[PDB]
Amino acid sequence: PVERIVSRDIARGYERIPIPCVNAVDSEPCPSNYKYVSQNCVTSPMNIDRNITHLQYCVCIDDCSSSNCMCGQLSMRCWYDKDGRLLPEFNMAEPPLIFECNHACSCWRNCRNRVVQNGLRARLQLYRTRDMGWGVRSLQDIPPGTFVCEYVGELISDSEADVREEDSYLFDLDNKDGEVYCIDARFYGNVSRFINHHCEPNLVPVRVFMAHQDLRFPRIAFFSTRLIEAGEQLGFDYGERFWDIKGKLFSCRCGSPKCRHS
Amino acid sequence: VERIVSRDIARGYERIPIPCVNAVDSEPCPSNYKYVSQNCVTSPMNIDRNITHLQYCVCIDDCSSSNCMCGQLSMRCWYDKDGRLLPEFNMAEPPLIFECNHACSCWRNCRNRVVQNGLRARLQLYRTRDMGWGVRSLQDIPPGTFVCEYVGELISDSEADVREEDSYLFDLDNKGEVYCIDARFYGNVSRFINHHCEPNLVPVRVFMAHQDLRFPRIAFFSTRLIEAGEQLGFDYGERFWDIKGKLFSCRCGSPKCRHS
Ligand SMILES: *CCC(=O)Nc1nc(NC2CCN(C(C)C)CC2)c2cc(OC)c(OCCCN3CCCC3)cc2n1
Ligand SMILES: C=CC(=O)Nc1nc(NC2CCN(C(C)C)CC2)c2cc(OC)c(OCCCN3CCCC3)cc2n1
Ligand SMILES: [Zn+2]
Ligand SMILES: [Zn+2]
Ligand SMILES: [Zn+2]
Ligand SMILES: [Zn+2]
Ligand SMILES: [Zn+2]
Ligand SMILES: [Zn+2]
Ligand SMILES: [Zn+2]
Ligand SMILES: [Zn+2]
Repeated sequence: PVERIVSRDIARGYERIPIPCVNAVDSEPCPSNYKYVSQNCVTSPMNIDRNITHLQYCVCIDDCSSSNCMCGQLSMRCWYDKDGRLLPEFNMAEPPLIFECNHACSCWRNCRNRVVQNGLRARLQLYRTRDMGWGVRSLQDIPPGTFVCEYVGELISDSEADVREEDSYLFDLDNKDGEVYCIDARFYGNVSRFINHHCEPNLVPVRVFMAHQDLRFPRIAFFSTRLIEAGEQLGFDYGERFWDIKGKLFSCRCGSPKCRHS
Repeated sequence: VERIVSRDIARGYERIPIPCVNAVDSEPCPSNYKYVSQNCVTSPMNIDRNITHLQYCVCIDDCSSSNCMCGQLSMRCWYDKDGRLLPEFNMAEPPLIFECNHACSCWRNCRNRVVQNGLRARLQLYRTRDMGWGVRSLQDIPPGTFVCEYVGELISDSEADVREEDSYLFDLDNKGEVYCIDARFYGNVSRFINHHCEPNLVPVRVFMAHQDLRFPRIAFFSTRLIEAGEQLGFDYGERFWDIKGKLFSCRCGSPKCRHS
């Protein structure tokens, strides 16, 4: 049916590569019931601790590949290799918190411990499936352990989340505490909001701290669990809380043997 | 000979390196401050970052139309196709510049964005015989270019009264509750720009990602062609000289020096 380019860039140039939208299935236009934003935003205020003196920082004189780098130690160790990919020892079943370097450290902007703060770099594409509606695919091969994209959106309270109509776009940051917050990508979001569910996922979310270290508000970075080849769709485990509510209304269709919710 | 005491005082945090050189005495590159490329805070500030409180344009072109809402808030958009200020721009009393932001419909490359794209000109911190440290340009800079931003620590006027050094403060006023940029403890290369009574730089107040009028950002635009090798400088104003004029006199070397 030929692939028509319905959008040249859904980000309007706000990323370092364009994210085009294409449709070779049906009649839907490029989605527009939302505002694309490349970084997290807020409506009602959040008291994010942006005190520069409250930041923990390293004092390294190298490229922050030493074991002495404080930011690596906060991360148990620096999990990035020279190419920006996670080392094989990284346990993607129970990922650790990643503390990248910040503006209070002594290192240079090109130190090893900086990956997510460099933005989205893979060439991705929003496309229409016959299956689950919209999905996101990669246009060239992605090696294992590469940072792909961040789950960005509007930061709200768990209270403000309970009183909003649709929950299909929430992502939860720490319920294992007292006060909890989430990211609602319904009204504002990025390309991550179109990433579909998968029972054998090629992406895992990791909690990362960069410019601040308010542990109430981590940022969600998706890394590749294996090699993603050109044309492969992306996806991640939406978690059992998605399905303990929305398995009532429909089935999953990741369409692969080891499915757990079809 | 000219000693290079640092290849980049920003440690790669800017688009170009800002090296530091000394060809006078033997003092090393300054280190009693923390270099930061964007404003920072110590005590918290209630900067209104509600995305829905932003005013935005809905243009379908590159925001060179006269209909751009962000140009109207600025009286008009003062940027030409090259990102320079138009000749009509009044550098005696500059107006508030509202660039486009993440709430507008335009693309990231629209005409109405200059300061939000960062530093571009080749600058260099250098040791003078006379003024201590200064900033010079390594390239010709056409009139109306954005050169650098005055960045530092955002403080209240109350907090500024109780501080020891006041020679690094910048006033951001709406007069009421006023706020200031103190570049003493945190700041960028702007903290080293010397005063000049015939300045080749003027500060303009710009709003980009937030439009809280208590915190405008301060952008330095060239008032004329700045030739390769020339030293940067802006008018500190009378509030600085009514104070520090009692202790020393200006040594800018201008035949029209008003604080000699
Ligand atoms: C922020 C605290 C929190 O856990 N919020 C939350 N709630 C829901 N469910 C409903 C409950 C009541 N609803 C109405 C009655 C108002 C509103 C919300 C919720 C549901 C999910 O799945 C449907 C969900 O998901 C988890 C992550 C799934 N992927 C992550 C990225 C996109 C979706 C999260 C939910 N969070
Ligand atoms: C900005 C805080 C504020 O809110 N008001 C305030 N206060 C000052 N000094 C106080 C200090 C304390 N002192 C007693 C209480 C001892 C009382 C006065 C200021 C001093 C200034 O330089 C002398 C000044 O220069 C602005 C010109 C531009 N800059 C940029 C680069 C250098 C010059 C502005 C000042 N602004
Ligand atoms: Zn380090
Ligand atoms: Zn560090
Ligand atoms: Zn580092
Ligand atoms: Zn499935
Ligand atoms: Zn416009
Ligand atoms: Zn605009
Ligand atoms: Zn615009
Ligand atoms: Zn003078």
